[PDB]
Amino acid sequence: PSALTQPPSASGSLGQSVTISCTGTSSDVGGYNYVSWYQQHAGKAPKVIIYEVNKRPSGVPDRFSGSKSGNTASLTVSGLQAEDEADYYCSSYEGSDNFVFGTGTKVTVLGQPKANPTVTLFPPSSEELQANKATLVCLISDFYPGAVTVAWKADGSPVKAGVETTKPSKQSNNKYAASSYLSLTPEQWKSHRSYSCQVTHEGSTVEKTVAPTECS
Amino acid sequence: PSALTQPPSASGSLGQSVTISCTGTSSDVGGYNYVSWYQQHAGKAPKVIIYEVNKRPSGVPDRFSGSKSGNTASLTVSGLQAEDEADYYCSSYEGSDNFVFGTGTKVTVLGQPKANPTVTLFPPSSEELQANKATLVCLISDFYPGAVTVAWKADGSPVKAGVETTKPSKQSNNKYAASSYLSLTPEQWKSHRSYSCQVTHEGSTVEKTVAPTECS
Repeated sequence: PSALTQPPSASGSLGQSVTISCTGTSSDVGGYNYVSWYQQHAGKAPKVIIYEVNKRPSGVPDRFSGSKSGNTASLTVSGLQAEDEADYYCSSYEGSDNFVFGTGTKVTVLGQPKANPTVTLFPPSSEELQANKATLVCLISDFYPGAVTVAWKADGSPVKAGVETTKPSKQSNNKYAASSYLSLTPEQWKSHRSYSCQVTHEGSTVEKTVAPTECS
Repeated sequence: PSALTQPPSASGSLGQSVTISCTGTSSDVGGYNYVSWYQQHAGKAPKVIIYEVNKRPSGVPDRFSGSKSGNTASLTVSGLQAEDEADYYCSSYEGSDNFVFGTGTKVTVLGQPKANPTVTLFPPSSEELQANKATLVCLISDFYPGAVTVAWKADGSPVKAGVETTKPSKQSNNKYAASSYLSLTPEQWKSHRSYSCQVTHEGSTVEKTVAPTECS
């Protein structure tokens, strides 16, 4: 093993830039010209973006660049898009057919506009009902940033059982998506007026409600 | 370009051997023997464990086996250790430059009993449809390990546009919960007989199918 010294961060801003470094050793960077950069998104596959110092795949946005000097190399993300929040990885060939990777860099964009969640309250599917279950979801969608709290209410005095909220996920847009379920029984469903979802994000709450009446 | 397909979740007690498959088609992966495997632990870098089908870099145990038939690579961890737990990706080089990655497997050393997901699909609420929004959401809960593949087909044909999964999360009960949605124009809701939400989790593939209704 041996992890090509990468800085552990690099905060830029939308239409500013970000350049990162991959610090090697004659073999790494310095030795051969086979230093390539990957762009790994939270819990997703790699995406090889820079390969071989200056070269760039059949479709990658040319705003990214490598700039090997000696034993260190640079990647240049100019004119930041929100998109570019990721962990860029570097690597270089080192003889013997072995390749060697560099620690990782979390690359971030400040100055992304904040967004309040879009709250969606589903009632139990008729189909579901037919089966005698009664699950309920609070789709908590497009928020920036991903710090949100969810609370469920049975017409008033809050619901605190059989609830399962998810940790926000990064999502196509560079915004989030969370989930919140309530496992009811059909009786329970049809034994309350309204079921609320109350969601708090940057000072701003949103409360959606459902009554046993999608129609019938 | 883009991707090779790998099964979402590997599982083995410990001592148990786990195989990982990576299949492609025609362009790139075929008479294309450049296929490398990458291991990857937590927040640490993708480390090549197999290269050119089956050459391991000897800093590597021999129980890491590489194998490739027709359109399908494989990787056998021949006697699992706790430290085998990780995300394993595959790579194939579409000559010149399409370093095409695989989707990734998540190798789990087994804690809980194995548990195949329970997928409840929800259709657009009445109100929702009043609001001139159209959104379906496929809830997936109670699954261990914390890996799945989700997919949407409109009238059987995969609906590519505008889907959004979440990564797994832990419930009070240690099993995971992931959410996948869709957004539509209500018209395009009512231009198809069905919509299928489709969750893969190691053998067990489950499909649900929602169909358009008008409360009146």
